[PDB]
Amino acid sequence: KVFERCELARTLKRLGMDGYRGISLANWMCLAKWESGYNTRATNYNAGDRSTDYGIFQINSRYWCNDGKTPGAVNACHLSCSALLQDNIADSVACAKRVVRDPQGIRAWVAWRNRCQNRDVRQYVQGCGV
Repeated sequence: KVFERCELARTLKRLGMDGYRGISLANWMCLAKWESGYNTRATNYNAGDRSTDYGIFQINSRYWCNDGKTPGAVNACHLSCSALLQDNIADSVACAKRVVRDPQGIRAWVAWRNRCQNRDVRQYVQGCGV
């Protein structure tokens, strides 16, 4: 499923993402926007280390979900990577929360650092009623 902007903002808010571990909804929106274009079935294979990024937040298989084909990988979210490709984003949200409970927080995603960090991200939630 490819979410429309405000549709996703409310979906994320309903899932408890607004201010989760101090991360505003606008930050999660900027993350999803730049990671997958709000596309839940997005996948990206990383030929360099044999891992794959899954879902709307492009969560990596080396540490977060199990896809069975990533060498020496772990599954901190205790989910099959398939769970991160559903139209329903509850599992991708549960896992994204797990990611940020670690030291780096939202900084875990390099795309967040490149396109969201120290930027004006208000524009992502404007008019969405969140």
